[PDB]
Amino acid sequence: SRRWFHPNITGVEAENLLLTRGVDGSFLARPSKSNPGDFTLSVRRNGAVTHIKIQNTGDYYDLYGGEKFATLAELVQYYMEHHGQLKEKNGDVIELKYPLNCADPTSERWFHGHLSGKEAEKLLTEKGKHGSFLVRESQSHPGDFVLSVRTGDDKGESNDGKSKVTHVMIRCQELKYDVGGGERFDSLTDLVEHYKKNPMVETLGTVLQLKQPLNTTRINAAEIESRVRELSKGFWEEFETLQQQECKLLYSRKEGQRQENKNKNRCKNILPFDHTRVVLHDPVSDYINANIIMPEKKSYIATQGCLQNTVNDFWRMVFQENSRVIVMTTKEVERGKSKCVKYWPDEYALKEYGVMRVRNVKESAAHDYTLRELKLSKVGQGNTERTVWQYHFRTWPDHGVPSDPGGVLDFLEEVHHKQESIMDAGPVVVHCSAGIGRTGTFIVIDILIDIIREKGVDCDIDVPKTIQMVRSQRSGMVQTEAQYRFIYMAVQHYIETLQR
Repeated sequence: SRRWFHPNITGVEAENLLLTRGVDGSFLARPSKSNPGDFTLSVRRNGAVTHIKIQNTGDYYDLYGGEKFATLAELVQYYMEHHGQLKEKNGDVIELKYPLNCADPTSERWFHGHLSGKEAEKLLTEKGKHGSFLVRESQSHPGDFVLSVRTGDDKGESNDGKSKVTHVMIRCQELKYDVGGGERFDSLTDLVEHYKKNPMVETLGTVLQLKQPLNTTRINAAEIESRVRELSKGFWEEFETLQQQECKLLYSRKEGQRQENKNKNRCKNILPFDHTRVVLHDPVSDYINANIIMPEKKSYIATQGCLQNTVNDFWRMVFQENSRVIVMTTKEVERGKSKCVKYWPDEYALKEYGVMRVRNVKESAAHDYTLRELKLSKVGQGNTERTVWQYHFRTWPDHGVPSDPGGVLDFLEEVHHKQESIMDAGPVVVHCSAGIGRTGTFIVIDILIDIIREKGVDCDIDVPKTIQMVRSQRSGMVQTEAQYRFIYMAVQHYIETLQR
């Protein structure tokens, strides 16, 4: 699970490892230095290394000469199972067999690295709990490492002597880590994994249990600008630490995989988790590529740009979920490729989509978006009428993110108040194209900002933790580091607008 990702590796280091440590079928994946936000899948095949291009323009991972995916870990899972499916130009089959593991601990949640022994014991005392651990570089003995563990009863600033922090020295020696005796490990990860399964036990009996890492991403909203500064030396280790937790998220997507449903997916392999998918109720198909997103009151439906065949389903869902606000974050066409089919009538025009009937009551033009007031009803029963407000965001660039977050903010702000003005309104429908990159970007910003707007500029927000929570509910939510950074930029910008 993700040991096959090497984050700080050159194309030439890539081939060396594959030729010197590898064998045919061995492979690794790595981030492109030439086209940032793009990646590369390297497979030792026939004594040689072939490299395979993967692009992410912020919507999905496009495997060059393959299919589109939501995450690298879904990508890899797919081809170590649907075999013979990965082929080069000329038909030959590319075999993904042996993950070539990376030994870089930097991306581990529990690895800090350069950190003082005193600054660490503060973190553990202050924010730590029983079984809270961390691994840092040794100042004392350079090149070696130190593992620190809190063990006790309660958490926080305690004086009852019921808790304590214990420090174990980890020696790097001939390129293998050990804790002074016993087995020598190939990586930091392997040592830590070992001692989580098999805790170290102090002579006098204390069990050095490795329960959770120490959170270092949660921050007080008020100080966001200082952390923005810290990370712009940070932002990269932070994004990548988050990216490695995507392997815990390989939940099932069987409904999406059914034959009857394959043409209801924009991208055949980008599918809604079974356990959070939207299930259509009232001889009828129950499938739509849409997930409920719940912060963890207000909730979201993260979905895709409609297809010609799924327009009627979109409206069934909207009616079923009592959604009264839709957020569209894509043009119908971008870069000449179609992104969403027009699921709404022209201004003043009444349309039927299956049993669902929709009137475009009024449009409204604004700098950054178009607002459409739609009246949805069910055919037959003239009492099912409800107003659905469609916020169409016009000004998101074809490539990358907006250079300034103000449009997005003024948009979500207005969306927020529409929702709030309607009692019992259902989840807020959000969609782009594949409904994962832009859609997740928007939803996450809206969540973080709903927290601030409530609790105030004096509260705790944790961006990576929040993004992780959202990804556990729909694959790949928030696609790029560009998008990540933008989320920071936009929350910051939202504080500085509040305190002014």
